[PDB]
Amino acid sequence: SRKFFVGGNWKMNGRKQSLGELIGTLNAAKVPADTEVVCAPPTAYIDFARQKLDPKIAVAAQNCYKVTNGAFTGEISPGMIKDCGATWVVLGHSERRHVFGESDELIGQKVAHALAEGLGVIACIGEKLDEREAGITEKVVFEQTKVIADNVKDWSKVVLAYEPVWAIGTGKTATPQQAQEVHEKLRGWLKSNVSDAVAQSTRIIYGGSVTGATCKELASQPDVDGFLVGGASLKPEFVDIINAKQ
Amino acid sequence: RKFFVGGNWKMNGRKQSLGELIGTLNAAKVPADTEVVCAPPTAYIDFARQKLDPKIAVAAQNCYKVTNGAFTGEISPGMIKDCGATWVVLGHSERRHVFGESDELIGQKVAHALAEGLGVIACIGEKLDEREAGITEKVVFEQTKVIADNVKDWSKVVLAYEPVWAIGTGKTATPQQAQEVHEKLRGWLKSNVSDAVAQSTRIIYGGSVTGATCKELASQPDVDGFLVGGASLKPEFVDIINAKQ
Repeated sequence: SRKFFVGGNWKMNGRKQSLGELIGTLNAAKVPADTEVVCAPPTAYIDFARQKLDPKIAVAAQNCYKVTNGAFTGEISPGMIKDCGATWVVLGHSERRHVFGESDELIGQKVAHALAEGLGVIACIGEKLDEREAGITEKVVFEQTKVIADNVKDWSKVVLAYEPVWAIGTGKTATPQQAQEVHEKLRGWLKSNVSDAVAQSTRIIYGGSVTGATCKELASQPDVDGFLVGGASLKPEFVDIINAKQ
Repeated sequence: RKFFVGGNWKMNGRKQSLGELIGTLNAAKVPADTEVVCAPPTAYIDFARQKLDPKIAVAAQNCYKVTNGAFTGEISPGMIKDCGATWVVLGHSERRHVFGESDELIGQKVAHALAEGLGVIACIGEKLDEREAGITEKVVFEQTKVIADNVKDWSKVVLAYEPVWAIGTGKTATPQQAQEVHEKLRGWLKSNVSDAVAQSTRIIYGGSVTGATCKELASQPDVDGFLVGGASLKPEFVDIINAKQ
């Protein structure tokens, strides 16, 4: 039975005072025991957020590199993340892939290293507008999932996040049916390419636009296991999203 | 020109080892003629500022070019200042040559950081191929150009020359070779900005520096300090702070 998972990707937003208020609201809110909640603060505030957040909520780094220490000015390692009290890391997020040009190869190595170091991974996949209006959605997300899977030895520690990058900022927007469509096929891919145990147990979360209005219908989809929330994770709304199965 | 010694910790350390390193630095007697800056890993900017004595300033190792936004994994000058840090390192060879950062992106970062009230340590340098084809001056003057295009007040900037050609390549830089490049750079500032800016701007050496080698490098006319790699994680960093004494 797959536990509902809600992640809040704060992206590059907030300062200690505003994130402190955001944190105070989440601390006061009543988290249902059957939801797994994780917040991903900016990299300068991993330590601060873990200090202020109630232990019921976990902390995720937004990125990491693929060795434990080294000559990588501006990077951080899984060792440092864990040292700050964080237990997750988001990898392959659309912004890393498409603004900062991170390759599938690089992303795969980060996943292997992150898991070796004891961290949970929220691994992100998704196709762009040009790729979808062209019929290669499956080709693109399956190859992305394959590189991740090729670098996973224990799926208990892994959550997959589908991001419809095609429906981010481009004018388009995606339906719950379209979301469910991808999630269903990803779960089939797991079954066929890894194992049936992995297919049934692995949380596949939806990373496209989520709001307090849209979340119940999206969460009711039988292969949608929760959310990786962007903008709404900075708002009181996020509490409603946590409660999308209540 | 105030002697300037920056310690780039790169992606190294944890709270225990970095606390120990900071304890050593807090206990160290910094000379009156010397300004000291430490650049921790991004996850530890906050931790480092809290533990470090006020005599030592803190730098971020990189930042992005807007104050907030949809840039998962990045930080802004606003957040860096919010954590008590007063500098950012920009255009480090590792950002340019491992992570593919353009001069265009680097210059925009420089403009944004300065506009937001941070100091900038702006890094330049040529690779071995570029050096062997005789285009050291061209590569390095052009990188300085883009930095200069985005600097209105040089009081807040330090220029760092990185001989990337001498990193794991089979070649190394002599102090005379270092001095050669630094003197050319001070001439660029004089020629293209002002004689006042040439005379007041620290140009620091970002190639291999140790306790053994720092005195001879520091004694060079146009070397005004260091951006230290590996030696920044050890007590030996203090010898380098002491390079002019």
